[PDB]
Amino acid sequence: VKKRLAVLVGCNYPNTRNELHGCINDVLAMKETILSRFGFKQDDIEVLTDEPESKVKPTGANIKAALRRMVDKAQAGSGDILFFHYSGHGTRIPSQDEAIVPCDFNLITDVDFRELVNQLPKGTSFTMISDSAHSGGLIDKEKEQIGPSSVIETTNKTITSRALPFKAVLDHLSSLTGITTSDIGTHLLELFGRDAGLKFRLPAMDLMDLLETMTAREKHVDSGILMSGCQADETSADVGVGNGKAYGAYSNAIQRVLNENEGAMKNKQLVMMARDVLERLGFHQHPCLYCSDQNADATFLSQP
Repeated sequence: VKKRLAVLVGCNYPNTRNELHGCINDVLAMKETILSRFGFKQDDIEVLTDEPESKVKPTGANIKAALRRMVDKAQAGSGDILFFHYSGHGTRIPSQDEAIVPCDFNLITDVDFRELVNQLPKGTSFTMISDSAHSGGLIDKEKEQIGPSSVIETTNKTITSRALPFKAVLDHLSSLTGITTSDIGTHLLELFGRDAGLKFRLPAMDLMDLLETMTAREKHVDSGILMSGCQADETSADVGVGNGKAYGAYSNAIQRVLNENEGAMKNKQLVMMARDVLERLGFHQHPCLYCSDQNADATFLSQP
């Protein structure tokens, strides 16, 4: 008895200055895919989207809580399959760290995702697809399998960047605290307390030891699989078709690859084919893959 668990997050930030249009559609499309093709069950899928009528908003605390509940349920030797999809804004913190932007701006950074996957026992898998800017590297120190160190007219589509500049994020938070410091950690700790990211709540000395501790475990267990929408220094495109059916370019490329290839695919094959789709379609972003050598050759979501 193997578990198939999913957390699907989409942030459109609707009726705000940072609105996106395709992120919730990405969640709904991927939900239908894992239900039909990959054998996931409805009650094993948590959906967090920020449409105004939503019951559970994708705040930083709600996302981290849903991910923590999943990773704690994986059992050693079980082969449990855990899946996390994110569509929304991404940002980069200078001197670099990558982050996703929950709807309340309680940033979740690459060290938070490293701490999360370090809870997993050997034999289980955590597959993360992050259709967001600066998403390459979102699992700190996870080995790059496809990316700049290991591997056509521009699209005519209407596109919107899924990046929020760091200055925009810092200004939004400073508006809430009234503090004039440029240290984003100070704002996040004041606003979110223990729900703030690891980088911002721990003292400098304690963060160093935790980094060494997390580095130590990676030599024994490596269960994390990151499929990013773009490189660390890139953005990911939100696509407007022209009829009201927006989508993330990368999430849609994944759908196209899956539609053309019903058989089981290795993780590296899915990413390589998604890159080819986006390149052919004139998008500039380059999806990347971070995982162990063994998981690069493993089947995506352990499809039969």
